[PDB]
Amino acid sequence: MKGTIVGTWIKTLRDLYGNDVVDESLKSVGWEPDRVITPLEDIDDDEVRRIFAKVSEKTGKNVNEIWREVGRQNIKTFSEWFPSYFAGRRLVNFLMMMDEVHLQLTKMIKGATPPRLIAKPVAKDAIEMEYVSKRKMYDYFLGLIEGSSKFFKEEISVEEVERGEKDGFSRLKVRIKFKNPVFEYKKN
Ligand code: HEM
Ligand SMILES: [Xe]
Ligand SMILES: [Xe]
Repeated sequence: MKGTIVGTWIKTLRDLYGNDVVDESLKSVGWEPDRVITPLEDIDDDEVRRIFAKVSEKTGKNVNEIWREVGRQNIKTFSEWFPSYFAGRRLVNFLMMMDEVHLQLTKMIKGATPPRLIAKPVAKDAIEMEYVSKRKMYDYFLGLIEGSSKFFKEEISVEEVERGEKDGFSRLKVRIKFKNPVFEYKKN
């Protein structure tokens, strides 16, 4: 996982569950409880999973509920630390640019495996968005969508059309409906 983002997860974990739960979880994979992850670092996915396992053991919540909660809250953390991704955007634009953002922010990394998040309009008031990634982080993806709706104060309905593995990649396709029209037909 890219260091920058893992750093957001640590703050978000503090904001959700408190410093003692977080310090002890980090200590438990042998990190400095106060480690600051730089953009010069990448973090092994499995260390992150062990950190979240410890958070689940200490809070009594299942680890998927933790990811879902972290996805929701991490939007606010992103809006504080990387505000230029939010500045003067609406929810629909923010969502449709995510796939590109995720490529741009990992293109400097040798052998990068960003999640793909391709979105396409399927109706005047709805898009489809498909998460595709080896990492299987379905709750984090859903929680980020939920968090995005909260941050932008735009209500959506989220239908999970399908979820499963295909050719070694986890995939989750959702249909996101907005309260008003957001697309119109135009000459292609
Ligand atoms: C300012 C907003 C955001 C930024 C800067 C950002 C950036 C990143 C970066 C750099 C990674 C690491 C990828 C890697 O190391 O391979 C990541 C992980 C991830 N991103 Fe975001 N992200 C943002 C918002 C979102 C949103 C809205 C979604 C979903 C709609 C999303 C979905 C995910 C997921 C599910 C992961 C976990 C990695 C995986 O599933 O393979 N992100 N993000
Ligand atoms: Xe973490
Ligand atoms: Xe992870």
